[PDB]
Amino acid sequence: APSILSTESSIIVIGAGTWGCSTALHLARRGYKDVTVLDPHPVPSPIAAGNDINKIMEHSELKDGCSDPRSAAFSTFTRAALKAWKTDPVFQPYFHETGFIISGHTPALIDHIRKDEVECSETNFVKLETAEDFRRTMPPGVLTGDFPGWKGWLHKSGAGWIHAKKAMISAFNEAKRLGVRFVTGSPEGNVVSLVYEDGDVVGARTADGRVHKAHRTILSAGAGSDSLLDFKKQLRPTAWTLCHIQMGPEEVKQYRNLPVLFNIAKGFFMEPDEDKHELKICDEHPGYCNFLPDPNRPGQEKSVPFAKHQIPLEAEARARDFLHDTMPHLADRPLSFARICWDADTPDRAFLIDRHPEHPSLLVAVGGSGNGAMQMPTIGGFIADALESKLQKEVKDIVRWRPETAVDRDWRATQNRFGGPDRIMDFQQVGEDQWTKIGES
Ligand SMILES: Cc1cc2nc3c(=O)[nH]c(=O)nc-3n(C[C@H](O)[C@H](O)[C@H](O)COP(=O)(O)OP(=O)(O)OC[C@H]3O[C@@H](n4cnc5c(N)ncnc54)[C@H](O)[C@@H]3O)c2cc1C
Repeated sequence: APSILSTESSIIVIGAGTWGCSTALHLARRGYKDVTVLDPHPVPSPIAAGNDINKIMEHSELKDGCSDPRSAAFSTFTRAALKAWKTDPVFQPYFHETGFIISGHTPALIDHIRKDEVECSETNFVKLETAEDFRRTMPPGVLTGDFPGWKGWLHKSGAGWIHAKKAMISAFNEAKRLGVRFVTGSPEGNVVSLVYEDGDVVGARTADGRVHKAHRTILSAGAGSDSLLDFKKQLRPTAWTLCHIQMGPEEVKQYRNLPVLFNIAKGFFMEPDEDKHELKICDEHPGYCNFLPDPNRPGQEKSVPFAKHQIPLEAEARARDFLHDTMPHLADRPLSFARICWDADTPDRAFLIDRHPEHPSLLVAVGGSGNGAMQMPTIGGFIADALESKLQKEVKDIVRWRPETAVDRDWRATQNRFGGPDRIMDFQQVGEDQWTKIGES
């Protein structure tokens, strides 16, 4: 039914974010001559979850008795990703293999980590038992806290952090040098609808009323994808929170080459960025939704993203609680920046990358599920493979279109996340005066 795919086939990519820029770059490398990317914002988009001074990268090989099909698929994604972060000239300068510490501060959290993470991994970890053990993982003056009740595990190699924002820009620049066209801005790149003819997708319509036609359309608009196609509940747009503290010009010099410090029920931080010397803290929790009436499902809810360069005050407080335990000397410092950041969870938090069974010219590439940024170097390769009907067997069935897994989906499932109230939160229940007020009077 669909037109025969060739390198001369016109291709539209909706969304110039983490996955879209990667897909554009891979398509261009494969020789596709007519690729156009649409985005309501210029790269890097302010609403792209990948637009972040840092994200965590981690790869684990699993012991045999822990390798179900879904986790084997994920290891396949991250194995490929890790290799590319270390080699692809477009991405290599932005990966910092500083290691990764996973930890918890109650017996139940520690046991969950030991049983379900550490003992399933082929990684050899260093066990951190005491506050002193924690502090010694970083240079003097960095970690100063008492880590009360904390125990953890340090993974030295195959993990660290990536400069997601610069790597995205790097992928964008290279896609462009290789001939990809980017229509980025509003209304010209703001897609409001897919375009249908004969029951197939033939392109995209933007908010200026222009119709963009293509032989293939790739939907990779992150959380925003959920309003451009009926995903049959397969996506839950969900938001996490970050804030930055601005480090001083002398103090920042100790904060170099730091392993990621992650408490699965409190949060994490990464080292200050090279440009602004800002230290980022994410407070860990199951996520905020923004539950509004589903326009197509009477009596049902649907989480709808919105952009804000503030975070709820309760999130800031969780971030400072994390700081009190680890770096109390910073716990009262003013925030220089904060924002909410949107991704979308599938029901099993595996990716969703597949051609649409009812519209063969449409490829969806969505469902980052909290783990999509570290995939940036290689995800466009899997996505391109899917477009070319050769997505490899280790992953293709795990990431397929699977609406049957989302029937009567419970939006308030915590989906293996912890922290804060240990429940899914709702922005509709956050008071208008209950946000940070960075940059205001
Ligand atoms: C706080 C937070 C921390 C995270 N930490 C990590 C981590 O440490 N490691 C990790 O691997 N992952 C992490 N993630 C997840 C990761 O950021 C996402 O999975 C990944 O960036 C998603 O990539 P994406 O391309 O699907 O979406 P995005 O990067 O959000 O890009 C989507 C793009 O689509 C565009 N768009 C939107 N709407 C429309 C429209 N109508 N038309 C056209 N275009 C459009 C947007 O402007 C945007 O540029 C984190 C996520 C959050 C929220």
